[PDB]
Amino acid sequence: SEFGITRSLIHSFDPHGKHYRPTIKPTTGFSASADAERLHRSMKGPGTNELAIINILARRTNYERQEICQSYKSLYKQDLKDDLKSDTSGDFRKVLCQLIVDTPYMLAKSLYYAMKGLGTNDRVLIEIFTTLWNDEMKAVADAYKQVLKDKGSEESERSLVTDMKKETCGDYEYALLSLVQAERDDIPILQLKAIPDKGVNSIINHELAEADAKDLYASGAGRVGTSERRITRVICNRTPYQLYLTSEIYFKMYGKTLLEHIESETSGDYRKLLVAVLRYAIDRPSLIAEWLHDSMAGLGTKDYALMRLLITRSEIDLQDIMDAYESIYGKSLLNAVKDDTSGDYRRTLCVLMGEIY
Amino acid sequence: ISEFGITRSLIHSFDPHGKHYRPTIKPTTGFSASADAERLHRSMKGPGTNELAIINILARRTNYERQEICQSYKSLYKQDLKDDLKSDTSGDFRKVLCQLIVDTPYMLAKSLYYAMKGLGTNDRVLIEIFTTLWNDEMKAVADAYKQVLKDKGSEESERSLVTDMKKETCGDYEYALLSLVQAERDDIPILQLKAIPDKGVNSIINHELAEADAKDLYASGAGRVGTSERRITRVICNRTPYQLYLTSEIYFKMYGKTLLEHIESETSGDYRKLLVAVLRYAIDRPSLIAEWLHDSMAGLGTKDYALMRLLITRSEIDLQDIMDAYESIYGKSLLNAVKDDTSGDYRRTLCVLMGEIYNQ
Repeated sequence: SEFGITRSLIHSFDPHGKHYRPTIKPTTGFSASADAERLHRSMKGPGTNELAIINILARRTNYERQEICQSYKSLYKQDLKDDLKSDTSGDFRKVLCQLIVDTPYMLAKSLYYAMKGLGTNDRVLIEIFTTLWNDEMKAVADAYKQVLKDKGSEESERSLVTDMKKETCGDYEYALLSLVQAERDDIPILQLKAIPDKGVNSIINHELAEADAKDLYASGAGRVGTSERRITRVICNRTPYQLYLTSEIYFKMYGKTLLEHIESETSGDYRKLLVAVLRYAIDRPSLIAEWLHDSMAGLGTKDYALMRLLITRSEIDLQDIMDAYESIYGKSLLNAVKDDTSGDYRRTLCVLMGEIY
Repeated sequence: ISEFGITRSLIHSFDPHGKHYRPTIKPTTGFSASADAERLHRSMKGPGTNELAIINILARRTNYERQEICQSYKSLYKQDLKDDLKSDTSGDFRKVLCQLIVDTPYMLAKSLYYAMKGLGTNDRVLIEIFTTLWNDEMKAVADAYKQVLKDKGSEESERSLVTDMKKETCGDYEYALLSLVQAERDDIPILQLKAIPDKGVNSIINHELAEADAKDLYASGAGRVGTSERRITRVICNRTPYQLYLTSEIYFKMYGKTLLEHIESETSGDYRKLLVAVLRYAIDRPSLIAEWLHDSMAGLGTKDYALMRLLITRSEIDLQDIMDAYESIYGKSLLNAVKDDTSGDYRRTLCVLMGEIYNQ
């Protein structure tokens, strides 16, 4: 994998140092080989044993999935991704392809489709960029060049940045480019590992949050819109832990929540990006619950958001998101999904959420 | 008087089938600019502003009449109606009053200015406004914009509406947006428009053009990766509402998929929303604006100008038809939704625009 054994630990903890809860965790006694073989068995003769496939690929991490792919290749000298692609069809084949691909490639490909169609699917850009930290973003960028090649791009130096709108297009586009640069505030692995011990004071900074609050507060108004970067410089660079602190300080000081301030001072996609990044730090389960809810518009595989989100969030925080969703909507996420989808595609999603078949 | 002239352009005036759209505000055949001026003037004298009197005039006149009233009041009292209303009212009431006594094109230009001058871009507002302007209106707004820039400081005798917009290289949405602001959409001469109830919409559309357009529209899908696809933009943004409707019908008979569906599956982002807005402005307008009004009611008051902008503007064009659609769609009158989302003399002003007059 290009993402290592796990997504960045930066994503693993709520504002308070509490482990988010995934629906998928590395599999005790995992054997790529065992799984490769079992998958091989599940594709045979007329038809296919779909549930067998699901109960493996939808119960492993991206890293384990890639190990399986590598084991499969080694063994059968065949290609897992293809073997699946030939014996499945429709929506089920679609979700399987999103599953057997390395995460950064699966995201890079979505970014590719969001930009290369008619009109720019910014919702997807915002959705995906919000969820990547520096190293992941870099892996996604590299995956992107590989996607262009896989599409037969004859261009030597086409790139993610190359395909994106120019910073001069506006505040939103500049912020997007800022994030792609992949130079947000980072936390050493040591510190992150220790969050569930020392808590979070070690990785935040009051003098900083307080100063940033002052900057955030003084950013806005008209007459001067010449490169107003302060809001971007803070929201799009501070760690989720630091942003939370800034958020707390800002409300104590000013009497309006930092979120309300953003919603009031910015517009269009720029606002949507800022709101996404901030809520991903201070209000994530709800943010992604809402995203999931919006993704369910009876489109099936016509829109990828639903499966992209379930697949990715399954190994980070999908369970907390499931809980948020029910609180917000009165219906379990599991049921919303059962209602909006069908077939083996549906079964895959339910298993990703922890359902058993 | 008004850079829009006595009315909004007649090109907005008929539905796809040739029937007149129904406004909540029509030119008053007994209209006396001076008489209204006098009445407004009385309303303000003394420390007891009669809000109902003010609202029941200004919110019951077209933009042309309101401007006629401004002028008459100016010559009559050496005083500026706008100023006198501002100094005699406050809060949300003053806000809505200011949107109202300003010439439509200036009012739209100010909102465009704010949609761009701030942090990020209020594209929703650009789509909403540009969608609703035909060529001459657009040019009047462009002019008024230059006048907003002077009013707001700029000493740049050459900065304009297009200067402030995003460049066409920023993407399909931006390019399409710019094409509307180009103000080179197909025209229909007034005389032929006025004749529609006589001659029918058939006299004003082109079956052969629609077929050819329908084919170009369908082609925009194969080899979706080559050069910048502009054909959808050209057709959707330029055809008159009447031609687009015909194009929509013909497109469906040929391919068994609505033109809307086609657009919705082939395009994304603000580009889709702009195209969808423009198409629906032609073929599904009452519903389209009823939804716009619905989405504009989020309890923001005079912090979001969309609700009052839409009401003010649609009032003299097709607001009644939009009201019917609104209740069909949402199961509740637009009147009652508006009353629930607003209050004060502002609420009252909005209600009067839709026709609900309360006398004293």
